[PDB]
Amino acid sequence: HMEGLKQLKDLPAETPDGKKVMLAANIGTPKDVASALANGAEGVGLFRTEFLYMDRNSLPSEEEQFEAYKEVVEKMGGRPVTIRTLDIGGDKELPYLDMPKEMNPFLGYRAIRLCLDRPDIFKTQLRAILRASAYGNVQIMYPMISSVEEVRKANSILEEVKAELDREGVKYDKEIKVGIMVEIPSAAVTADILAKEVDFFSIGTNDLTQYTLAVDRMNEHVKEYYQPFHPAILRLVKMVIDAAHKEGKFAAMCGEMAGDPLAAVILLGLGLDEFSMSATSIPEIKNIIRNVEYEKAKEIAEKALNMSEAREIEKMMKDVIKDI
Amino acid sequence: HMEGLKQLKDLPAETPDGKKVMLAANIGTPKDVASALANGAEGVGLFRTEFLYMDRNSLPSEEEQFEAYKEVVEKMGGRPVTIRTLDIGGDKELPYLDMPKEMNPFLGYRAIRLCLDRPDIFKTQLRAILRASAYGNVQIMYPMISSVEEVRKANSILEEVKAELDREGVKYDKEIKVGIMVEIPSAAVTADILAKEVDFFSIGTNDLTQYTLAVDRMNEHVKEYYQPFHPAILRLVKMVIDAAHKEGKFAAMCGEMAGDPLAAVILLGLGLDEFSMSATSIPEIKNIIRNVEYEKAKEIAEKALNMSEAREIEKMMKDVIKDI
Ligand SMILES: [Mg+2]
Ligand SMILES: [Mg+2]
Repeated sequence: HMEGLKQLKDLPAETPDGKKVMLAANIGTPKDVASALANGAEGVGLFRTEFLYMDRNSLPSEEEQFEAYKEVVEKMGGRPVTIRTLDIGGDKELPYLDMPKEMNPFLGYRAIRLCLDRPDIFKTQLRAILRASAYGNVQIMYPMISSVEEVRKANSILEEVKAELDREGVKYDKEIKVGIMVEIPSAAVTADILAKEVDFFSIGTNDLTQYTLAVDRMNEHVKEYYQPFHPAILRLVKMVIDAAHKEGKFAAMCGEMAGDPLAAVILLGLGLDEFSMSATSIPEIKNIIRNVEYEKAKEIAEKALNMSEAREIEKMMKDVIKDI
Repeated sequence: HMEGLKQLKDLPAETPDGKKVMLAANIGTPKDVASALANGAEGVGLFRTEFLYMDRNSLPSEEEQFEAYKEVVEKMGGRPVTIRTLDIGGDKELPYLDMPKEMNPFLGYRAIRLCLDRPDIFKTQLRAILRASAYGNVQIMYPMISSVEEVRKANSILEEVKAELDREGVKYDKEIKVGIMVEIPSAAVTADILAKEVDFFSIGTNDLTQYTLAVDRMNEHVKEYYQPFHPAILRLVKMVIDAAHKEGKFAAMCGEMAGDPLAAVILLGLGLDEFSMSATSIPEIKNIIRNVEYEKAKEIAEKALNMSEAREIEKMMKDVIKDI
């Protein structure tokens, strides 16, 4: 039941036996929206906001951020747009920040840790996001979360800015959903604790794999140690999905794995709610979903979770994709 | 029932209700043995071997390594000596190696990854350890293990050198036990898979905490994010201990947590078999073990595993230690 792109665009990612999932786009600039919609994106599962901070000599103003966020939210016309707060560290050059030199920047002062130490930066971004939420379906997502304590600290600043907007008579979505990236292993291991205090999870498998295997995903000398289908990763993914569902929340994935045809059936079978990916990956994943029964996918996921080697998992999924 | 050092030395680390655990020493040079024995060490749970590789212009010969290993094994007189294979990376200067410059050395080309890419170095060390095993109770431990595949690769080289020694008519302990450091999160998450193919685990909580929380344990700017009592760490520790026990293997811990009085009762209650620590920490931990019932410790561990914040866990353990 494979379909062509033109036919697929308006079709749902639904199994022949009625299991529906959401396919969304990852974007890094408002310019990416056109392609996302052209590929049938049902939302933006990850709006990377670093573009507003790069290649400039001062912080992006609240207004500039707001205009950027609003544009995307408007164009998505009601579809949910999940905006990830600043996720940057000392490995990038930002003339206006003054970041410490670090031996291991990926394990250092970055992302939510930077924002909590620089609430001036954080409040500005949160204000712009909140203001944009008046014009569509907006969700907030915190990156590099290691603990529920950090979520509470971040939410405290969020509530602070909400109160500011209230006093200023500025509109925002009072029901705005707030979730976290799951990419630090501790967040996956304690997803049950976090699930009680976040509206949703989005699994960042790029860095989850990096941290869980202790392998820099950019380091050529150990590239063979970077293994997304390592059983540990599948187990952590399952843990996050189950944890969200136990509390009646949703689990998304915006790591590259979500756009991987080899992973599609496993993710479907594990009960992943939302796949977020490069726009042009959407039709391919949709075709797979539409051509595999949910019950079959669950059997396949179960089989994958019982294997011991990434290699045999990949071999199995190669065959599955072959059969359709 | 607190005892003085002189009385404690020969006493076992045994709860009033009969639960015995092993207290062992971490050492970094043969010179450390005297202090280990003086403090009642029942073995060496971690022999860090980097001393043989540091501050020199060529690799340590098989003979030099052998003499060092033999000395320690002899002096320990029958007590088990767990020797950790080379655990070093590019962050250290070794004139004779030529290591790549890396953005994140802690996630890079180091330890077992170096040894697998440089089997000449690995074989020499394994030969020296094997040869030393003819003279006492020796165990081998691989560091920075992320997957069972790596254990199999390492063991292949071990069996290769064993076969060499056989041909040369050189003695070694045919029953030598071979285990792994659990410090990469994936190793803890898949401890059930690893447990079938290792003789024992030793939990390296120093780096397990670093990788699990994605926090460089040497980076001052994020030091507050390094939290050994984060529930994720306790859960991973429990997972490793239970996994070993399900396969009838032993679980040790050589991370600093094992020498932490605050952790003692939790570790005891979780069923940790072996605590390895700086020698002078042994009597303090022994006193605690001897003054808390196993059944009580299990209740306390269970209580700790049900908490959500490292802070409340630490507060609870402060009180426990206060009461004795
Ligand atoms: Mg990431
Ligand atoms: Mg270590």
